[PDB]
Amino acid sequence: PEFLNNTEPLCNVSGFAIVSKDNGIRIGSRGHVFVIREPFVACGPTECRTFFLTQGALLNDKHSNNTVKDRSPYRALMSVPLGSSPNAYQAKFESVAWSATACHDGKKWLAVGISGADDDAYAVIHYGGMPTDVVRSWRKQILRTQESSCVCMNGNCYWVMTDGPANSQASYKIFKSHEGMVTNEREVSFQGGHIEECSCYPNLGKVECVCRDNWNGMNRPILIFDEDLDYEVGYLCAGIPTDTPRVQDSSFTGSCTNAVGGSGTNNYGVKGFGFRQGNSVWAGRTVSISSRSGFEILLIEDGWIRTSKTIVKKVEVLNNKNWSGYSGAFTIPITMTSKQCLVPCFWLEMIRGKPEERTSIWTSSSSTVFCGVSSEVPGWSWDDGAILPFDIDK
Amino acid sequence: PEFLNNTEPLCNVSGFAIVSKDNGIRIGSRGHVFVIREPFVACGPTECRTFFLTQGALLNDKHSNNTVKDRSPYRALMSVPLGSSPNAYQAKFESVAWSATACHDGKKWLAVGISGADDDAYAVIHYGGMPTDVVRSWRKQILRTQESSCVCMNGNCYWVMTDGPANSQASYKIFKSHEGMVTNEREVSFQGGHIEECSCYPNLGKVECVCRDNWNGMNRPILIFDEDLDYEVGYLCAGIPTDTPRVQDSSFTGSCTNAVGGSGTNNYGVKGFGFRQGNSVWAGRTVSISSRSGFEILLIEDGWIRTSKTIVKKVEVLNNKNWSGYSGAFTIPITMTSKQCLVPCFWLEMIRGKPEERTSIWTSSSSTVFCGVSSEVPGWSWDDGAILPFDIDK
Amino acid sequence: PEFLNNTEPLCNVSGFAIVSKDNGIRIGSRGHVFVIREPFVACGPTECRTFFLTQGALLNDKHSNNTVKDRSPYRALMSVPLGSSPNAYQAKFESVAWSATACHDGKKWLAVGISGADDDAYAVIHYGGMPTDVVRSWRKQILRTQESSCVCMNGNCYWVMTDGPANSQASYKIFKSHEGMVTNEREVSFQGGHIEECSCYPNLGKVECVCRDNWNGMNRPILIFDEDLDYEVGYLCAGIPTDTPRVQDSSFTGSCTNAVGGSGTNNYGVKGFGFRQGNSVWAGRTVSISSRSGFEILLIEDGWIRTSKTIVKKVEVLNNKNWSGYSGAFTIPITMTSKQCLVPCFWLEMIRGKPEERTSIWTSSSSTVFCGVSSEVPGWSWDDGAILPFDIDK
Amino acid sequence: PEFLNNTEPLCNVSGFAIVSKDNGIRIGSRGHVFVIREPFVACGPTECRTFFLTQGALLNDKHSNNTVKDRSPYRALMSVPLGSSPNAYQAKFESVAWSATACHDGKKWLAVGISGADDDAYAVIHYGGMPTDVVRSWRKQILRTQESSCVCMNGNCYWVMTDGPANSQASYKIFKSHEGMVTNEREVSFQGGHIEECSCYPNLGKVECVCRDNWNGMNRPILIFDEDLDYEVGYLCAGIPTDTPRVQDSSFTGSCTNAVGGSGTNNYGVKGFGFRQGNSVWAGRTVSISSRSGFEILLIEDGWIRTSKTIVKKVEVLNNKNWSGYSGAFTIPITMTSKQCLVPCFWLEMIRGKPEERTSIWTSSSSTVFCGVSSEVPGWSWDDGAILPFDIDK
Ligand SMILES: *[C@@H]1O[C@H](CO)[C@@H](O[C@@H]2O[C@H](CO)[C@@H](O)[C@H](O)[C@H]2NC(C)=O)[C@H](O)[C@H]1NC(C)=O
Ligand SMILES: *[C@@H]1O[C@H](CO)[C@@H](O[C@@H]2O[C@H](CO)[C@@H](O)[C@H](O)[C@H]2NC(C)=O)[C@H](O)[C@H]1NC(C)=O
Ligand SMILES: *[C@@H]1O[C@H](CO)[C@@H](O[C@@H]2O[C@H](CO)[C@@H](O)[C@H](O)[C@H]2NC(C)=O)[C@H](O)[C@H]1NC(C)=O
Ligand SMILES: *[C@@H]1O[C@H](CO)[C@@H](O[C@@H]2O[C@H](CO)[C@@H](O)[C@H](O)[C@H]2NC(C)=O)[C@H](O)[C@H]1NC(C)=O
Ligand SMILES: CC(=O)N[C@H]1[C@H]([C@H](O)[C@H](O)CO)OC(C(=O)O)=C[C@@H]1NC(=N)N
Ligand SMILES: CC(=O)N[C@H]1[C@H]([C@H](O)[C@H](O)CO)OC(C(=O)O)=C[C@@H]1NC(=N)N
Ligand SMILES: CC(=O)N[C@H]1[C@H]([C@H](O)[C@H](O)CO)OC(C(=O)O)=C[C@@H]1NC(=N)N
Ligand SMILES: CC(=O)N[C@H]1[C@H]([C@H](O)[C@H](O)CO)OC(C(=O)O)=C[C@@H]1NC(=N)N
Ligand SMILES: *[C@@H]1O[C@H](CO)[C@@H](O)[C@H](O)[C@H]1NC(C)=O
Ligand SMILES: *[C@@H]1O[C@H](CO)[C@@H](O)[C@H](O)[C@H]1NC(C)=O
Ligand SMILES: *[C@@H]1O[C@H](CO)[C@@H](O)[C@H](O)[C@H]1NC(C)=O
Ligand SMILES: *[C@@H]1O[C@H](CO)[C@@H](O)[C@H](O)[C@H]1NC(C)=O
Ligand SMILES: [Ca+2]
Ligand SMILES: [Ca+2]
Ligand SMILES: [Ca+2]
Ligand SMILES: [Ca+2]
Repeated sequence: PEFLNNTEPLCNVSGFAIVSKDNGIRIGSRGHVFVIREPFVACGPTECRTFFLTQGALLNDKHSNNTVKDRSPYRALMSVPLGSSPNAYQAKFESVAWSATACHDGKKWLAVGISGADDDAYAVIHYGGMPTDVVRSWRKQILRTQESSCVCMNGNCYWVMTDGPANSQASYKIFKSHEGMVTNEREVSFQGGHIEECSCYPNLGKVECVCRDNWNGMNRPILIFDEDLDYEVGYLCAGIPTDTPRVQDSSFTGSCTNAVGGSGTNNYGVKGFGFRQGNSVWAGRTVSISSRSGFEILLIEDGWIRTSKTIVKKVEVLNNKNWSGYSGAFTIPITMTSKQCLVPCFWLEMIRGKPEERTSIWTSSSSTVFCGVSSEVPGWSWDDGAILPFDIDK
Repeated sequence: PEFLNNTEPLCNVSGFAIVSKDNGIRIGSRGHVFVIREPFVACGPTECRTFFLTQGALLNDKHSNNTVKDRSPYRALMSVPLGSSPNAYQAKFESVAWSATACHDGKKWLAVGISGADDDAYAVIHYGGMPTDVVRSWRKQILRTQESSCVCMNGNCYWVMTDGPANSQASYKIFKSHEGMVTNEREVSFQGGHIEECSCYPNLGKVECVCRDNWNGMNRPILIFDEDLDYEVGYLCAGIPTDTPRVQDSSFTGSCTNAVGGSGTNNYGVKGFGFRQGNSVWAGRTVSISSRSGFEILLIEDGWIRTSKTIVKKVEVLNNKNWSGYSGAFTIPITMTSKQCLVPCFWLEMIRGKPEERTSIWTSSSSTVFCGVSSEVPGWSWDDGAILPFDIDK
Repeated sequence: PEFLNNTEPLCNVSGFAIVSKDNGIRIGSRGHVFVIREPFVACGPTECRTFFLTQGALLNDKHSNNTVKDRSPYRALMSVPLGSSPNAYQAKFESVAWSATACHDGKKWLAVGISGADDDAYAVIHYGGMPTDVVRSWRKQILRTQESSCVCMNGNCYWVMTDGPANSQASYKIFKSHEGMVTNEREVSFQGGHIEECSCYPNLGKVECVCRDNWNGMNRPILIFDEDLDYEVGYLCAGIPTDTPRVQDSSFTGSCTNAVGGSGTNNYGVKGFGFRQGNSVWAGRTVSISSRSGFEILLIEDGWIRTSKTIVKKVEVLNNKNWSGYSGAFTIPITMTSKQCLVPCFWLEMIRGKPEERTSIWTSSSSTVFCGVSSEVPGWSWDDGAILPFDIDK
Repeated sequence: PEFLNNTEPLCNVSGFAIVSKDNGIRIGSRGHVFVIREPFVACGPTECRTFFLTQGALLNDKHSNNTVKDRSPYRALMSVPLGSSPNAYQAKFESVAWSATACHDGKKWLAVGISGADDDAYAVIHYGGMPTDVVRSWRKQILRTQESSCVCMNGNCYWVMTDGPANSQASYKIFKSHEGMVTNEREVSFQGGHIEECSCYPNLGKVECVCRDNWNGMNRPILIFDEDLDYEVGYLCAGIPTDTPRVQDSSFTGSCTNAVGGSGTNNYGVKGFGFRQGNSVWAGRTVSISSRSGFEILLIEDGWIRTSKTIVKKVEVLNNKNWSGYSGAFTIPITMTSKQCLVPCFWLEMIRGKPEERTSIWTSSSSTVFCGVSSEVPGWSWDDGAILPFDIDK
């Protein structure tokens, strides 16, 4: 067992092929499957796993009542092999958590799980299944993190956390760890900007993150940092907005530096992702500009470096008649691919129940996962597929 | 870990002994078992596994409604150890798929799963659990493959795919891969012939396939190819027809070269198998000439090389009062047998529900598996055994 | 991985301590647990496992109806780790079987499973999970075997089979195998005797078996054989009868050579066991002389070599107010104990449902397991504990 | 595989961070989860596991009736990975047991399980899953042990047992074992004292235990011993009482030598724990002085060596509106932490059902687990979270 370098360039890809679909909610109509949300994927040297935040309750059970709620003492980070339902008997316990990130350094799994009261939460860092360190809330206002994979390079693992208001200026920090111990941290200066739920991946030895602005931006913040935690922060340059809510493309003008918002888009957002491709960018977004429905990915020419509106490729993986949700980035290491570059992949959360489906008492999600390939790949619509309401709703 | 040679001759066998029976539908009356169809078996160096296409739903659940349907975004290729039910908690996710093939090269599992729209489907190739390559539909008409084990020899794995009409001339291709990457392909010229759902096995360093003609043939196509993808294509010579539907043996005249059909047998078929035995052949077939009921295997003297009607052995493993379905071939590698030849085995799918059992809202199947041995073995009737209708049907 | 020698002497023990209890039927009131019977235990170098014959159906399901029946195409030999319930999700498939034996040679598991029609059954031998050989019925009358662990010594594994009438002279054979291939067999001459369901264990390089006479004997046959399959056959000498049904001890006179029966005890029996202890013997029996209720084990002074009635120790592990059933012998190898002798252990089957509990539609069993120790150990009553009837019975 | 030294000093810690929460009862509302009580945690070189005593029955099943009862033939010690629910399909069988202790010596798991009649019980010692030795009741009055992790150092494992009256002078013994064999024992002279359910941990090569006095003490006995089983015995000096029931702190005067009781606190207690910190002590207790509700941990200055009332730190992990129960100590070995000291951790049992919740027919518990860290950590209330009554209660 050796540490993964993970210092290779990110692969350039021309399409995204479906890798898995867990069908968790369909299965949970009868099987014993956790109510969850905030799923994500992370890969070790030999296996990829799906992580998720349970509600400490099962689908179609009375304890699934009121699971639209975000935080409780019953939520836990757990994982299953990629493609498995988040079920009661395969789930591996990772951390107590209502917010989390996880990744593998080549030797062991790192899991960071936040629990506790809103005004005094703390992250517990688990390494190889053992609690190694803690990070306390420094602003005492819902300490929270990525809800996707962290990044490990050369034995050091990195992640981003936020503490402070949901709809105004908050505080943003980058963390560095080795074998589960925090070894460095840096506060990111981003006045007028808002960073949450970063989707991060390694690219040529740096960590590149595409995040959620829940304040004044319908464009996505970009945060790039190195091993010293030196950073650049700004917004995805592209003249195509990729948060939700947002306005139609023709009503939007991009910015590399400033949050662009207004027009009824302020004070909300959704976790999402993008992948730099030289000067261009693959960016995901819901099909709807107002709701978490549909999902498509766009290749925007020069979209990483300028306010480009040129869409060279677009692929839809979920049509607008179906519910989506969070999306996030991860990479496949050289040990599984034998390539000289890191393969970019994304996952998609499909939320069922509240608030969009009010005749259900619960909220959960299922997922699809896609990986970049060297050729164009057709889209389709791989929807959650569950038939609501469920038994427990009647 | 080294690649399996798999270049040995196929064993000559005199009988087939039952190896496993999963009783999946009986168990799924109460247990949590996937609705499936198209099961198959493939063996690695140290383990054999049962693969299957789920419907992304469980038996006796409302989501099992309308599962007679062949393709959807919810179907997945999964696997369990040989003999296990295809259940919710042991199932290993392999690929998103409504058509599939899988095999083991000695080092890792290869799984090929087709999903997407009928007019723009694509296969995703998974190797060691990682997506490595894709194959796009080239005729834009239900790209489809074996629904049984592919063949690996000396580190290269091979499979057959079809694209085009179900009931007229289509296009047939052979694929070669190494570590999950397609390295060669060849289109098979077969004018007037139709190839689907090939059952393939290694024999003296070549791949021998017995397939389904869904057009004008009640005899089975035979496709034989080598590492260069050079091939011979034709029909099983035997003057005994082995597709379903077919006519009675006495109304049939064999052909090595031509599809023999008519008499109400055109435009359908069932996946099946055969094993060359020198110049002879073991071939499976349903007992009924018109429906998927019963199952028997026949040793036909010189049936691989001429229009022989001489049946030297016949063994029934399912009587005609019980539902059958697909059947397929696989082999056991030298690493498990210590023999100097590859052991021929077959599996049998037993379909319950629609269309034959109209009082059920669903369709699933269970399996039995048999392996060749050096002596004669008695038959019996190992039927699915489930008592229909089920709870969900009322 | 090397073959277990297993040529050590059997340990002398002064008591039996409980090792496990699976509580399978209690658990199966709600959990997903197979209907079974004929459980047994066998140990490999590093693990002991519980084997069992399922009915291919789960407790509290409609398919459990009529499971008092002994043979069907749906029965399978499966296994779980020692102490686990025989449940739907941990069970490992071993063989299709309505009669079976299994053991471990130090390198791999050997499983022998009999299925097929009563008049043409056959055993399939599985080695390392691969079908290696077959044994056909030679009398065409319910080929059957031990329903307990076989014995492996120096890489060869041995077991006993019977074919012929249940209530008159039948045919008895000993088998020798290496890596799953039958390498020798010997028919046992036993005129006027009847041998079924042998409980066998290694002792100083020979196999010692205590069996069931289902014909004229309420005393148990003893069969001892060596690697050449040379044998001695007779009855347990002790003047204490240990089959069921039997008469009270004071009405019984022992014999080393002859079946002793009559008085309403002919034509039935129950699988049981004994362990030679020098010239003495530990022998199990039901507490009731007429029914399968209660269980006790007796140390009979010189009971292996003469018609002794001297009981030096007696321990009850199940009181006569509770249902018992089959019992069987196995040993723990030196690799788990670091001893210079083989530890004798036994398991006890506790049958619930038909025929004793007529208000239930089903029959299943659970187990307790006990191992010999160097000191006296108190008894108790570890009964099945399920509360009948079950939901499905109403 | 080598034996763990475990001779390092115990770490000094300033706070306790939550490591896991199993949510077992919430999950068991629908999932298949054992009714349990007396959970505990023990760590091997590479994994921590949760152990528990089942009632041989599942939640929400009729067999859960009357599970307030402490002892039966159906109770078993089983384990799951840390954080998992004690469910029917992940549970590993360890021992038949209505009282137990378990630990890992670096090479194998040791499990000690007591079963049998109240007046003639015996412990079976399991090592590497094999029964190795027995300990008989020496006072014939409910032989019983820790219900938490034992301690292994340099290949020897130690635990404490009690036999005799629950509410008057009993007999207390320390045991030493190597590879599952008892190699030494010592009776502890403690006239007027009462020791049960010791929570023990290694500290600088000695075993330090904090126990339950069920007779005349609302203060906790302390037992410290070395490899020769030489011991010191007394009470936790602190002038803060930590048993339940107890009186308010201001009504209590500490003692290092004598049981301090009366005022309605005699003849009961609850399993609990403490950790020496130089001359100080971290000690757990229920928040309520009279009932098993709430849980807090206190750092008492010099509380190990004198009758101090100085509380320097206090952290609540369960508020007094929620049910608690047993608590216990364990340590994390150097192999998981790479530290030079042993990390102190504790678990908390949260009991639901009888006797406090009389509208339920059953009693079970779930757990939370916490580990010491080098900084202060906020508290919260991580309650069981199940909504009673359950289906089976109506
Ligand atoms: C992905 O594509 C980008 C853009 O084409 C590649 O970046 C170029 O790399 C070459 C070779 O070093 C340089 O000469 C160019 O200056 C780069 N262009 C830009 C815009 O950065 C990159 O090499 C590709 N990555 C991989 C892994 O193939
Ligand atoms: C299976 O049987 C076939 C037919 O008997 C065997 O093929 C023969 O092999 C011998 C030895 O090389 C040749 O002399 C013959 O010409 C072959 N006959 C035919 C019809 O091909 C084959 O060897 C057998 N296979 C195995 C593995 O034993
Ligand atoms: C079990 O007990 C028997 C009977 O006491 C032991 O058999 C004796 O072994 C000694 C030593 O070789 C011989 O001198 C005696 O002749 C034997 N007696 C009989 C009746 O066989 C045997 O050694 C013991 N087994 C073990 C493993 O300790
Ligand atoms: C935990 O704290 C205690 C108390 O401060 C430490 O014990 C001291 O150790 C030093 C160094 O050997 C001695 O000089 C003192 O006499 C000790 N004091 C007492 C009260 O025992 C102990 O070293 C600490 N343990 C660890 C692992 O850091
Ligand atoms: C820690 C916390 O509760 N995180 C929130 C998150 C949050 O409200 C926004 O980012 C605003 O700050 O939004 C949402 C969301 O669906 O919008 C889900 C999260 N749920 C959980 N991760 N549990
Ligand atoms: C891809 C596709 O849908 N394949 C079909 C197959 C097909 O219709 C025929 O071969 C004709 O082309 O027939 C049948 C069949 O039962 O006849 C099952 C298959 N179901 C699936 N593999 N899902
Ligand atoms: C193969 C067969 O059916 N074996 C029988 C066995 C048998 O009837 C007697 O030994 C008489 O021959 O008896 C019994 C028994 O409970 O008496 C259970 C067995 N059930 C099974 N092993 N399935
Ligand atoms: C062996 C036995 O039954 N141990 C008891 C224990 C005991 O009654 C007291 O310590 C008094 O002696 O108390 C309690 C308790 O909840 O107070 C649970 C235990 N339950 C079990 N471990 N099963
Ligand atoms: C969910 O909560 C609401 C409000 O308390 C209640 O009316 C409803 O019955 C609950 N559903 C269940 C299944 O408990
Ligand atoms: C299955 O579908 C049919 C037609 O939509 C419907 O009538 C029937 O009730 C469905 N069954 C279930 C269990 O939903
Ligand atoms: C079991 O079989 C009997 C006889 O056929 C029948 O009367 C009874 O209803 C059956 N029970 C179930 C649950 O099917
Ligand atoms: C539990 O036991 C009581 C007393 O015997 C009984 O009244 C009650 O119905 C039982 N509950 C169940 C589910 O059997
Ligand atoms: Ca926004
Ligand atoms: Ca046809
Ligand atoms: Ca008899
Ligand atoms: Ca007390």
